[PDB]
Amino acid sequence: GPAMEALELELEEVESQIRALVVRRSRLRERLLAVP
Amino acid sequence: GPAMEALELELEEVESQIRALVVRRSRLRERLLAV
Repeated sequence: GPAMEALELELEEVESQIRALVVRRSRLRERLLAVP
Repeated sequence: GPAMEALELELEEVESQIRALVVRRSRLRERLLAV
């Protein structure tokens, strides 16, 4: 129903935002290893 | 040096954001599994 659909959408959003932050974290860690 | 210090700060910021989003993910999953 509507309530489940709303929650499922919110879950998809949060998962996508986490994936993006994790890519950023990996990139920043790579950089950290590239400076003095 | 300063470049490492800057990257370490950004890494702290990103981690805090991830941790908060992971808690939300858990809460939402819980609700759906409570159906």
